[PDB]
Amino acid sequence: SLPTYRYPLELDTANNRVQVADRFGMRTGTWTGQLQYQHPQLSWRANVTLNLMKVDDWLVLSFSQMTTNSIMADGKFVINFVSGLSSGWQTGDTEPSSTIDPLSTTFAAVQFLNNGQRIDAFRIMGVSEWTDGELEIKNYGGTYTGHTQVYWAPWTIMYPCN
Amino acid sequence: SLPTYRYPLELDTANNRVQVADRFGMRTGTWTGQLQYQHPQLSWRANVTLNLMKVDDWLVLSFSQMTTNSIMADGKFVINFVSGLSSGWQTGDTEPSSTIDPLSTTFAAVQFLNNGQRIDAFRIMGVSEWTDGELEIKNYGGTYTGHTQVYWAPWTIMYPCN
Amino acid sequence: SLPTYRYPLELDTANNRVQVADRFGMRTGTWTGQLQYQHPQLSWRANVTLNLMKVDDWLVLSFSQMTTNSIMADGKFVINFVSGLSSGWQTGDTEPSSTIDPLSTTFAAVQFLNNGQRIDAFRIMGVSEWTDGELEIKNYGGTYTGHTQVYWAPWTIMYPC
Ligand SMILES: [Cl-]
Ligand SMILES: [Cl-]
Ligand SMILES: [Cl-]
Ligand SMILES: [Mg+2]
Ligand SMILES: [Mg+2]
Ligand SMILES: [Mg+2]
Repeated sequence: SLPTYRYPLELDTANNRVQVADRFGMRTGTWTGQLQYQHPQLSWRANVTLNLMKVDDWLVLSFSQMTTNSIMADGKFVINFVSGLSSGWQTGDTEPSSTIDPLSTTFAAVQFLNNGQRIDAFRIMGVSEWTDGELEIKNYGGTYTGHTQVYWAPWTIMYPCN
Repeated sequence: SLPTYRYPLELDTANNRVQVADRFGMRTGTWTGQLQYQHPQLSWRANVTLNLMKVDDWLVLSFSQMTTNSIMADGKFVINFVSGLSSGWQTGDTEPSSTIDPLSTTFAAVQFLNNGQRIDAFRIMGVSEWTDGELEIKNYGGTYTGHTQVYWAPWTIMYPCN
Repeated sequence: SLPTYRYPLELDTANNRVQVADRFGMRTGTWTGQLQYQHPQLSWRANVTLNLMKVDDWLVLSFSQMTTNSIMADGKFVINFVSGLSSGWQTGDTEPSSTIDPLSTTFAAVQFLNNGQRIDAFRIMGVSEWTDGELEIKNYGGTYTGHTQVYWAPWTIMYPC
């Protein structure tokens, strides 16, 4: 008896052809919410919109340029996927497929604004944890100087998500 | 009636076995051309050879070490895939599978040369656009100093390409 | 006559359903051994544990924070997968699927310790070669200062495997 096929595999009945679904290589969405920065001496919330892309067994988060308040030498960022996901996306779709820490690391290019001067620097960001829809991205450090505001260039980060 | 299979799925007729093609996990090539740097105050073309690799639904570009003329604080790099691709590759094979911007970001390690002195720095590069075979990689910034020449360490960048 | 299926494809006989194996999207392991640093003027070995993850046709190496001896402006790191792999993993499972150099590059955030002072900097790391179980990660450079010790923040690197 002929088998059925489980996603990403699918049967195209018009041509009687088994294939990998086109959505598997690319599924887009957006998340609109508040990016939370957390540190014992400083915490804030900034309104952001991220582009999302599921590519095979990976989830890619794409940040456009942003201006945020000042940050400490290290700290953590939290994205709450409980609300804000575009249609077709469920909170569970952002859950990592492993509990290894870090799952992924990337660098974000920033300018620290101090007085009137812009100081180019970097921030190392690690996907560290997911708990009931809340994704934790730890900022371990990077180059630092005293500042009043942060200009973040665009950046992407991805993690295994199946 | 028995179905047919669409790439990356294939039927190995010798053993009557359905499998994912071996080329899906790795398909190599090269691109030989001129890397274009663009900025309103400074533009140039540098002869380069890139190694390419299609890994699942991703395209990886691999740059070897290079020496280029000086650059501005920000600007853009253009790779014209209209010509220069090795055999088996078509221009269309480099097209991203989404219009999200940035699709991907990476850091390139550089040394800025300022008459004898080598100044270590970084450049953030973002895959930004593809138009009729021309790939645009924006350089948002990074650390900077006045210089006459740039020594680029090797780097890779990848983007969803299905 | 009905075909058979080669991994990652599999037939779930209970439901007569063809699927991609769940392990294909994620297979974990660990490697315990000595990370080797090599340079003509300075060489050392440091005891480390890495987390590994096979994700589709990629292998991800995940480093936790570490403190190592000093390093030169450039040099190379060698991970010997001949021993130390957790159960279910063979040395051959870490072999890259191409000889292109670099296969992948990433940045590691560090602090260079110069007797009391911590200097934030970066290191560019490239997956460069694999020879009989020995993976070579070249450190092309990055920002640098004279130092006595290195504090490395956690980092991941991956390559087609
Ligand atoms: Cl859900
Ligand atoms: Cl074409
Ligand atoms: Cl083996
Ligand atoms: Mg402030
Ligand atoms: Mg010049
Ligand atoms: Mg020492």
